[PDB]
Amino acid sequence: CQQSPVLAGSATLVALGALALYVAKPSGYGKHTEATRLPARAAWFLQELPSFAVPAGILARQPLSLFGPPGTVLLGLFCVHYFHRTFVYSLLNRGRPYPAILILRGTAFCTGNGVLQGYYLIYCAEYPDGWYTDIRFSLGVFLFILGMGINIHSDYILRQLRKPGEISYRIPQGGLFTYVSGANFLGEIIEWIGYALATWSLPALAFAFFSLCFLGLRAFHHHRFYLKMFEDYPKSRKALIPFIF
Ligand SMILES: CCCCCCCC/C=C\CCCCCCCC(=O)OC[C@H](O)CO
Repeated sequence: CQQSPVLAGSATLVALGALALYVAKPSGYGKHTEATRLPARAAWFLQELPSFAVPAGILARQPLSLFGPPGTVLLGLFCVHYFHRTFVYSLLNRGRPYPAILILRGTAFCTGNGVLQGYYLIYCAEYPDGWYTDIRFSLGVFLFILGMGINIHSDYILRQLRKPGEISYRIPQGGLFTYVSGANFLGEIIEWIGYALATWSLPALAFAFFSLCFLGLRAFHHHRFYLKMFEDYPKSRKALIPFIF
């Protein structure tokens, strides 16, 4: 198990997070983005696919027994998330046309990240014997399914705000959106923090930190957008963290 490529992957993954904050301006593929584009369903399909296929391939070489290592089962949860993100979320996506340029970078991210998380958990990660009863797992797994529930529940609420083909932004109403503008982001952030907690691993903590930086900035700009574009937007709402930010 080479420890040098691992520390480097977590470094870039963190440096990326820092870089996204330095630019301050959003990644520009949704709201603040206004023949160089392609359908968003195909875009997010291609972008997020590596973060599924690579861990799926890594898993496919391991024995089939749930009565086995914790690092494998956790990698399965990573695979379960990006299965939804690719084949369910992305293929049902109702977003505007996506910039072709960003796909290769988005794909590059999900490739390296998929390699990092998958390689570490199998070849590097080492867990004690009573991990499934440990508070880090029992809470970490809890936070994971909690955040995923929130992330998917909110992405669906957002999806039902449009008919396919529509170019429009309506005020997101419904569960947990009543408190924060970026409810789906809140969920995903909760999801990876718990994931880092359940794996107790450096590269997972890094990806969680990136997601916090990226989606946390994305949430803020979304919050800005609503306050800028809707005179009757609920002013009790916050950007990301309820009653705080
Ligand atoms: C020996 C342990 C010393 C450090 C104790 C820290 C306790 C957790 C405190 C804050 C993190 C909470 C939010 C993030 C969830 C935890 C994931 C994590 O940090 O795991 C990395 C692990 O420590 C790599 O050895």
